[PDB]
Amino acid sequence: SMALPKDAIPSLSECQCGICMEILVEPVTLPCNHTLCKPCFQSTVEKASLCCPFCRRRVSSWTRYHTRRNSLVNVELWTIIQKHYPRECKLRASGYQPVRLLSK
Ligand SMILES: [Zn+2]
Ligand SMILES: [Zn+2]
Repeated sequence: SMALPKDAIPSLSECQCGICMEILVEPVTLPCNHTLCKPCFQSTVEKASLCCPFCRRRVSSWTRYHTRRNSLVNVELWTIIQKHYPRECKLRASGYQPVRLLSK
């Protein structure tokens, strides 16, 4: 939801990808300000219909723009996640729903 105050410890639940529920890894923040982990971005966005999976904002030009500049990852957010949940980030780097409405 809102800005994390300076030096505040973020809750785990803010640091989880809202698509896959894993800790956010290499978070990608779309220009509508929704964020998802890079693996989810590749699956649910880059390789699907290039819309934000949260608000359906079109993100095809945004994706070309940043893929070309290798700047997909929100680096400041990624910094903060690894600072506060480093073990979670390591574990990930090691590898009932009535409403199924998000494609692959
Ligand atoms: Zn994810
Ligand atoms: Zn969005």
